[PDB]
Amino acid sequence: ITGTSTVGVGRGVLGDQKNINTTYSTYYYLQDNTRGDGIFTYDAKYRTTLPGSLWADADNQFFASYDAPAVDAHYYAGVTYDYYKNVHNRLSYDGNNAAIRSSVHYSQGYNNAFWNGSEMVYGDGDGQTFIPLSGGIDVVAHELTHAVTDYTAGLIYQNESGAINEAISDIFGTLVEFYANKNPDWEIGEDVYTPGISGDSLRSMSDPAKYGDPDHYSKRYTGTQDNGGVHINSGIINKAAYLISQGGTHYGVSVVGIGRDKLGKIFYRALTQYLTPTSNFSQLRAAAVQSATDLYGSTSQEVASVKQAFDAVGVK
Ligand SMILES: [Ca+2]
Ligand SMILES: [Ca+2]
Ligand SMILES: [Ca+2]
Ligand SMILES: [Ca+2]
Ligand SMILES: [Zn+2]
Ligand SMILES: [Zn+2]
Ligand SMILES: [Zn+2]
Repeated sequence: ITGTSTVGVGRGVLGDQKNINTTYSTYYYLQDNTRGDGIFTYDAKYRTTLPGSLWADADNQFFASYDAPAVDAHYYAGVTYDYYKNVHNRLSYDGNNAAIRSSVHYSQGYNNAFWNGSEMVYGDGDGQTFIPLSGGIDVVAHELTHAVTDYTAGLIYQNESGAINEAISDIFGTLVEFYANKNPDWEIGEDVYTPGISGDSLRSMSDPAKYGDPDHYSKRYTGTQDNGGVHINSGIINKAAYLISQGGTHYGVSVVGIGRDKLGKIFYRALTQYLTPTSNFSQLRAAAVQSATDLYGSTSQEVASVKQAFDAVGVK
């Protein structure tokens, strides 16, 4: 589809009103041309085939409850893009301005969301555990991150490798949240998770243990589920990142906080320049300091805080 760049507006999954780049031809679509190679949001209509139809809206107004998720998907996908472009000078996830496509209304009561290697697919939640996942920016981002990852270090979803991989998504997903500058925090999925309950999330980067997650190497999961514990063991890298940014005393270890940005930088770079499909925790530590190094000197504070954090999570 070919047409006029327009700017619509609707309200997201959280009632939030916002605008969006559409494209107009007879009807209006969830097609943004401002964004590199463009961003497209599809209707999957509770089907499972993908992606469904390019989202068409009669009036450039998207307020219908059915709309919400498209909006979010669409919108967060661009916010995210801007983030990477702007902050890390990266164009789309492949860095080559590939286009971003999302499908919403996938299946019925589908508590999940993901990147399928080619696109973003969003369940809608069942309304108890979740709500349409695209509602959560950190989610959108976390998932999109995986692609980026895919396009870079090509880490593996199994064990340490997989734990860092997820860590990474949580990290950038979180940077993106701050990036948008609306209800940012160090929690994941706060905004779409368990609708009934307030104050909860999937996981906490600030206090993993709050959710039952590891916050120290020594407590690393070694089981089989969740692929060797990827969504679990991320807890470890998460505290570390968090610490780096924000500082603190973890298990007696004191970290001097250097800020979201720096963190952003460090990571983005270790990931693009130093991680191997198999990097493990230690390997992770090593990359980090090395990139800290490249960015700020062997003697930077940064490098130091980077060491503290890992010293502090029992990753050496
Ligand atoms: Ca409408
Ligand atoms: Ca938040
Ligand atoms: Ca969050
Ligand atoms: Ca909740
Ligand atoms: Zn993930
Ligand atoms: Zn996941
Ligand atoms: Zn602690």
